[PDB]
Amino acid sequence: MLGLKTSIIGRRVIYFQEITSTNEFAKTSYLEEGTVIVADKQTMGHGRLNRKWESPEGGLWLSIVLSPKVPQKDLPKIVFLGAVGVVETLKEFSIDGRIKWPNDVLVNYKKIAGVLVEGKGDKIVLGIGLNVNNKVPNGATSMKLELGSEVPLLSVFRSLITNLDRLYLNFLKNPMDILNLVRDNMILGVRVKILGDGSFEGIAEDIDDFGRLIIRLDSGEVKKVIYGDVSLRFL
Amino acid sequence: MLGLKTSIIGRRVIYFQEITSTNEFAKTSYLEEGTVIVADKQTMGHGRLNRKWESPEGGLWLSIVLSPKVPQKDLPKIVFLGAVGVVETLKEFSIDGRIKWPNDVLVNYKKIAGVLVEGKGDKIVLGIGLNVNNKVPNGATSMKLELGSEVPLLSVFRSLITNLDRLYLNFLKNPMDILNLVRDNMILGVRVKILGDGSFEGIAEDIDDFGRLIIRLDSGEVKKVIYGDVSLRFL
Ligand SMILES: Nc1ncnc2c1ncn2[C@@H]1O[C@H](COP(=O)(O)OP(=O)(O)OP(=O)(O)O)[C@@H](O)[C@H]1O
Ligand SMILES: Nc1ncnc2c1ncn2[C@@H]1O[C@H](COP(=O)(O)OP(=O)(O)OP(=O)(O)O)[C@@H](O)[C@H]1O
Repeated sequence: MLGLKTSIIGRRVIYFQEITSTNEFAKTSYLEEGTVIVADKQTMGHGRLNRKWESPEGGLWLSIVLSPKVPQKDLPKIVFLGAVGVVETLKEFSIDGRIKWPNDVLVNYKKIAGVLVEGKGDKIVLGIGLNVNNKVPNGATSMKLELGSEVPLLSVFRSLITNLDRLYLNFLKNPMDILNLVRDNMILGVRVKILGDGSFEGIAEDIDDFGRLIIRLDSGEVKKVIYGDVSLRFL
Repeated sequence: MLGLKTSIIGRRVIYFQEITSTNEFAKTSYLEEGTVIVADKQTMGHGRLNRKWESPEGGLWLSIVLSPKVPQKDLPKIVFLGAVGVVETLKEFSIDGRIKWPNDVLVNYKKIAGVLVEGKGDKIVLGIGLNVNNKVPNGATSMKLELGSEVPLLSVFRSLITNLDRLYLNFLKNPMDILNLVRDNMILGVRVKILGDGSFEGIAEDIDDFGRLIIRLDSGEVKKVIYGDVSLRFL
């Protein structure tokens, strides 16, 4: 009854009034590629760092089952598809979402959405949490808070699914195209701190042909940050 | 993201852009009670009397999984919950649908909805096909045709699910109530013919405590028709 017109993402949609985690359900269940898992609220959702993620009613909490048949070298770019998809949807609603490498979207440096990719073998789950009309923790923001008014959750869902489906299909054909889109919507040219095994600071210059974040340390040294267990902090 | 507030029916909804049959998927898949299977269109929909049911885009095609903890005798009345739910929804949209015993809803004698109940194992599958904005076979009708304008399909879904959830919760406690609702919304006091072997005709007087159609033949003989494979015609 939704009348979705997408090619792969959204061929099927499983909606829950409530769920522990859409990502966990997507990973565990036998589901066909393109299947979207969405819930009014998650009781046990986590972030990329495996930290607690608030998923109250009013927000958009979903996961997409994907099985891309692309080189293993491009696989780390799936997170970007999610982030760019959100940015585009936000632009449609006249909200200036900007990407914080590698998985966050911020509005005025306030977190409005987070993306989490998980995948054992051939099955890849693209998780997305977007604050729409829900209350948010300090520092974060939402579409409602930004526009000063409620936003039809379903409209945001329809918009996002449409963008993700387009970005995904093109990605299967042109895996590099996403990098340009990320580049144009990513927070760059400012100082950041990299928190991994220890830490270092520098200018976030750009992302390379592998999606790695390029940081220029004050000594002139250039480091390439591969996304995994690493945290980025703006100074 | 749908924000359904129902208690059982609609706790989970599985949507398909295309499917062979919602009832079939609902019969063969392990699904928790109250799960709703819905699709933009069915490629192999079928009816109460095994006639191919046309399910083009624009219509409301769904199946609901139930496992009513009620006495055996009551199990057969599930079809009426569907019929009445449709009638209540139609009324909300300013349409007067009347029940053609035992599973169809008509508007000015034109078929607008069909209910099909199947029970694989101990779970019951309530199938409902409602013509909203889709093209319909000659002689049939739709909410669009009745109202003269497109009808927000999701709005009809939300309304029907709300009514069915309420009707089902009461049925679990007071399984006899549904009969009264059917009586008050069914086509009675008119001549009908029961097709098949032993075919006969008479006046459709009422339905009894088992939901059997009570027919008075001209001889004065009274026959009670079970709602199984029965094929009925208005004269
Ligand atoms: N609804 C929400 N909106 C925005 N931020 C949230 C929300 N719920 C939780 N958070 C914060 O976002 C984090 C989400 O997961 P995670 O920490 O893994 O993200 P990250 O981008 O890798 O790290 P960071 O939060 O430091 O940017 C939580 O640790 C929490 O501090
Ligand atoms: N979407 C639809 N809207 C209206 N009528 C339909 C639709 N799809 C199929 N039909 C027709 O409606 C008929 C009625 O339902 P069914 O197939 O379950 O058996 P039936 O014996 O014809 O029932 P009835 O006595 O109520 O007409 C079908 O036989 C078919 O000709």
